[PDB]
Amino acid sequence: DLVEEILRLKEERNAIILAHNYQLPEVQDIADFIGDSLELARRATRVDADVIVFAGVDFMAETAKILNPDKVVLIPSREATCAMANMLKVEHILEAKRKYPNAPVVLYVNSTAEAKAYADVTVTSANAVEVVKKLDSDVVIFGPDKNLAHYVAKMTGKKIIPVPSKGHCYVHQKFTLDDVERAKKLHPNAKLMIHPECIPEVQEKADIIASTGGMIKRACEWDEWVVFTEREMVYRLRKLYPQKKFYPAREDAFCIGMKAITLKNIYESLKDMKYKVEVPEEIARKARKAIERMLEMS
Ligand SMILES: N/C(=C\C(=O)O)C(=O)O
Ligand code: SF4
Repeated sequence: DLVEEILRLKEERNAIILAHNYQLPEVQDIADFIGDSLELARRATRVDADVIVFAGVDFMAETAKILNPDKVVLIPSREATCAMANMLKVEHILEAKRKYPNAPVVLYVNSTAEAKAYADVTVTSANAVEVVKKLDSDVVIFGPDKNLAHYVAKMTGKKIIPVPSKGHCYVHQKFTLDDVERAKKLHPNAKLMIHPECIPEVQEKADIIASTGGMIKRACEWDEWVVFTEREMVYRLRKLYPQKKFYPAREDAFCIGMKAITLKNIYESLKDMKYKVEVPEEIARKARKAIERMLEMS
């Protein structure tokens, strides 16, 4: 009975479980808070727990550690990684920063703490449009996702410099126009939730374009949705709105890094206090300054 033992160990450790929307259904059923990365980290800043067990990928647990340095942030598996965030290196930021020294370095939250030390302001897939448009410069260095960069470039009108060149998410890259055509034929009455990390030609056929947190907010606008993101988001939406109907655009659209977290290693995470996520004091200083600047900009 892992559920019973995890709940006991969670109490004995004075811990709180934070799970991303892409986590397995069994993981979400035992989580205290569920949402996207920045929300989960921002919800922990008002909470007294000694330990944070972050059911998510590496950069998410890092962000929680930067915003909660007084807590022990545990990751159940060091293999829970984001393939897109690891594509962006500091050699890529310093390169574009040499040719555009007046362009601010805007980095997606899906990035390493080391990369955030060179960023002037972080952004999520929910506030990227307003933050970039509120910036003083017309040139913006944006990464690592080039598909989100295209969406921000199309909404703000400012020329976006994507960094790196081929930075993208392989999960949301799976969605093609044939998946859009297949959805409209299987569910003709359903609207289309499409994540901004999808390719632009898929974005332009969406009913709404929003992050997983935005999909939850704007789900009330219709009773039937086809979800173009990680498949485990469908379970999250079904638990929140049981009266509505949700369908995955692709069942094979799954994140290996997210699936590295199971109910077993969460139990072992609380038992052995592993694996601790630490961020250099140096790096957490500048990375937090970019996050707090994002929060001051909504
Ligand atoms: N972009 C989000 C998750 C991810 O990229 O893994 C989100 O929840 O908005
Ligand atoms: S889905 Fe794409 S972006 Fe979100 S975590 Fe898995 S890999 Fe990184």
